[PDB]
Amino acid sequence: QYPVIGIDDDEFATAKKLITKQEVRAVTLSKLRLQDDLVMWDIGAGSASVSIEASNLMPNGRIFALERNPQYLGFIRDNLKKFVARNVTLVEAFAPEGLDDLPDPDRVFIGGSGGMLEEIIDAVDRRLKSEGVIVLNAVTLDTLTKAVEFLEDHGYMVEVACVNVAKTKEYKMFESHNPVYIITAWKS
Amino acid sequence: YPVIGIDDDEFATAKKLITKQEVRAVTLSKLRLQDDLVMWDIGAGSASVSIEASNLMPNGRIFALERNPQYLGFIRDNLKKFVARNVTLVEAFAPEGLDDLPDPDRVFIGGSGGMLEEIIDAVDRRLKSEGVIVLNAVTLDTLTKAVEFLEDHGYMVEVACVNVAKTKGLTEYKMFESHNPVYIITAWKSDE
Amino acid sequence: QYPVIGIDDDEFATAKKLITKQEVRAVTLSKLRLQDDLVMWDIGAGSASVSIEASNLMPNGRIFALERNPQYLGFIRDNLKKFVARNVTLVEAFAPEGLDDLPDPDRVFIGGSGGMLEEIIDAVDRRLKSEGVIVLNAVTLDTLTKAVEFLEDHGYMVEVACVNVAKTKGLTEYKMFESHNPVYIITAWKS
Amino acid sequence: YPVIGIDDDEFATAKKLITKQEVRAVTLSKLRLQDDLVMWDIGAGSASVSIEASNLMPNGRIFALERNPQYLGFIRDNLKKFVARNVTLVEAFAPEGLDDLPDPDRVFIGGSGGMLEEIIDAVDRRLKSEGVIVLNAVTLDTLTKAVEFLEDHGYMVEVACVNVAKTKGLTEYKMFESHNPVYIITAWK
Ligand SMILES: [Cl-]
Ligand SMILES: [Cl-]
Ligand SMILES: [Cl-]
Ligand SMILES: [Cl-]
Repeated sequence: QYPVIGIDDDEFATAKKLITKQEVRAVTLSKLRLQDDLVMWDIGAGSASVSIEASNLMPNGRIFALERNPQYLGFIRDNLKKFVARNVTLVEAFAPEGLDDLPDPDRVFIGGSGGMLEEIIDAVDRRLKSEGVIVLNAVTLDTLTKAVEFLEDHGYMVEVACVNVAKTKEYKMFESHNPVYIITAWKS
Repeated sequence: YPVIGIDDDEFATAKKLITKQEVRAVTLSKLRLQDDLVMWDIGAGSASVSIEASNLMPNGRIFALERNPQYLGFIRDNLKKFVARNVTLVEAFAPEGLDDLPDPDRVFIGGSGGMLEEIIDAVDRRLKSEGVIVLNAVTLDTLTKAVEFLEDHGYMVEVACVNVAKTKGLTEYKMFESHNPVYIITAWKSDE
Repeated sequence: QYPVIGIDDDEFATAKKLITKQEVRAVTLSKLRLQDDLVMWDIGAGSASVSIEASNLMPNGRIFALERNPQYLGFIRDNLKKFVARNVTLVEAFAPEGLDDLPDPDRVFIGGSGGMLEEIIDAVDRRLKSEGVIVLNAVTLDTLTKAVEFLEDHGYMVEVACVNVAKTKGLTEYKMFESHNPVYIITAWKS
Repeated sequence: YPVIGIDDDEFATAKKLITKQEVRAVTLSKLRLQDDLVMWDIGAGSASVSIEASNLMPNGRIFALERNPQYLGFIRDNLKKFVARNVTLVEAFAPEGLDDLPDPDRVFIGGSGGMLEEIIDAVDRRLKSEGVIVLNAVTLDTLTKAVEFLEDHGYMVEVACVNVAKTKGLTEYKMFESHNPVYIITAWK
């Protein structure tokens, strides 16, 4: 038995710095404005933690987890079978390659672009359904800069939320995670 | 409306009362919700936590306790608007009014009304096996005493300080505006 | 009767949202790598709180505070008199106009651009002394973006520090932390 | 070396010990320093706060208390490196060793070493009129207790939680890396 959202980060097969951590994952899910029956793309899925929890939010939605890295693909395989996330389909693809075969998306999360950010945004803009939402998480200045630029260029309203989290595990010292910029884009 | 992430301005609320959207999502995460559970929301305010919790537990039962008459009207209006039928609004000044409720799997404490120790004691007696208590604190006194009382009762306690800054406007002047920090306190028994 | 740095925000003649607030002001001064005998420009001075505290840190240094808003020039004239900042010269100008007549700077603080950010950065770059340091404070994404771009274009090493401050007033424990908006302090220098 | 804002890597220090430069600047700011004052730095660590405070008060008098042998090593190395002649290193564990110091105008508590309550009480009996106490706290326990004990003694307390995240100098991959939060607690009568 796992919670609907808020699965502990340690339960995912992952690498250091790869996982969308629990708290930011929850905010990311929230920004995606999910409802049942939608199609969602998770570009650069990593460990697929965002996909897995989104699948719990949309039991009859369809989630397409895209990842090109062989090590990460192994993580995802192990996770999808641990968490019984049957409405998630793993797709081996270097986005924007592999998107043409996917059904039109209501929701797109961009966890990793692999140097292809502008190309992914353009490809997604052409495919995104009416009332669609794009969410990206960014930890670097260049990705933050360029994502805001490219989304605004396509006429998206854009919100940027910078989320800082510090936690005590005794002696309770607050340890900070690095900041995550959750960028949310839609048509008004 | 989405399952979670309903815009703050869609709720009938007062200034400084609502559990704002980002922090709400983290709070629900920390609550470790699954369907069919019983949840108490003590000091419900606008009941935004109760309402999104109810979306995550369609077959669960949520009990939202609120003492303030102005906030009761907000709740009534919100429950109807968002169709949160599995939330029962309970008019009470907790720990009063907890007795008629079923034992909780999950308790969120959003407001104590000067009754923090008494609420934690009452909740601790009732809390089911593998239960989780979450509290959102914005003052240092609440943060200090909540950690102190929960640790007295043998709970494992995590504190997560969540700082959110967001842009708005439309373009050009995309300035980050900070929310005030919120301390999300999660307590559970390491035993169970 | 006033400290070297950490002068209360209230003691400056100022407008709402104008002042570089105390904590951020302190970090800004720290990033400015101040030592005595230097020339500093403070572009878009506001109330000149940055110029004033820098003046305490460099008593034998020379500071030029540029501002053209007539109201703010009043604030600066008041504040320079109140705090006895004699080594600060008020310059009535909207940068990059009014920079030509100034001595070559070792340090430049850009507190306000008036939409002339690129032109200000270009002007400053041509003039900045060896081992010089530029500091800017950005609150918008657009300023953050363009500043980093324009400074990297001119070949500077650029550090961005995002500073978040949340404070209790006065009851302290019975009293919510109130957050200031984040400030991006951008520090630029040649390696 | 600058008057304030000396790069953290220039001090002899250990992991997690130094008052990092941004927070150090805010701390000096909160200390309300002016020349000719007497300051105590209790649990001085690497003495980075005392050193930069020395620059702010050349004719002031700073007493840096430390008795961890490794940290005393760092301090001696640092004072020699930065020319901070108005800093006296005092080998002691507060509140003992405070009786040998002159009455302070300013007190920074950087490390209490389990003696927080006793330190605040001893400081309170000695602090000069218009004096300022500053403490940097990173645990909830220290935050809680400092605030309680300072208000117990009739101080007006400000707590400023400072979060700093920063990139590096290189253009390639500018990721914001967070320092842990620091609660800078300022107290005055
Ligand atoms: Cl992940
Ligand atoms: Cl609410
Ligand atoms: Cl100013
Ligand atoms: Cl130090």
